[PDB]
This record gives sequence, C-alpha cells and structure tokens, in this order.
Amino acid sequence: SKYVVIDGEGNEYEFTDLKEAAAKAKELKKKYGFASISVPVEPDEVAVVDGKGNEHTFTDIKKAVEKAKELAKETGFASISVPVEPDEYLVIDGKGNEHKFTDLKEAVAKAKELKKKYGFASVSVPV
Repeated sequence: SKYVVIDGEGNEYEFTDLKEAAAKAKELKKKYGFASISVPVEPDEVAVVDGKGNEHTFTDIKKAVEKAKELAKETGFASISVPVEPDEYLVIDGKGNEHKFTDLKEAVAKAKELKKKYGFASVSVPV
C-alpha cells in the first residue's frame, strides 16, 4: 500500500507503513501546525486515521466526522481520508462538507481556513 502525509506547505511525504505515516503526520502537526494523512480506502468508504496509527472505516461521512472529533481529542490526532480522482484534492471540514480542488496548495490553504472556522479539516490526495 501507499500512505501519504501532506504538511502545511503542501509537501507530500510517502510511506509504505501506516504507523510510520501516522507518526509523521502527528509530528508535523504538533511541530508546524498542520498535517493530513491519506490512505487507500475501499470505494464507498471513508477512513479516519487516529494518533495511534489505527484506521476507522465508515460508509457514512457524518459518522466519520463524529468519530474524528472523539479521536483527535482522545489520541491527539485525526484525519479523514476519502477516495479522490487523479489530479483532484478534496477538503473535508469539521461539519462533513466536501470542497474540491485541482491545486494542492489551494486545498491546503482552504483546509487551514476551515480548521479555524469549524475546528477540524482534512485534505485528501490521490493514492
């Protein structure tokens, strides 16, 4: 598999191991303010990755968002991953709304604004 961490500069870090990826994301967030992690998700699923590097899969985005809030507090980190098409980037905010981009730095900039507004936002990238 391939797991991708995105930081606040729009840099992409690739990993073969989820626990190492989730640990990098948690560190970039604590040290530099922002990080998302994208993981392979089955079609019609959504996945939340927590601060322990564990996945939580869902078919209902509203339930995923609810869980992502429990996990960010309990484990120190949470990121929602959704399937994206090549050359697209999707931002999911803390209320479950999806915003589509074709420029990663644009997607990151929006995610930062939505994190301020709603408390939480993730950026999903193609795997």
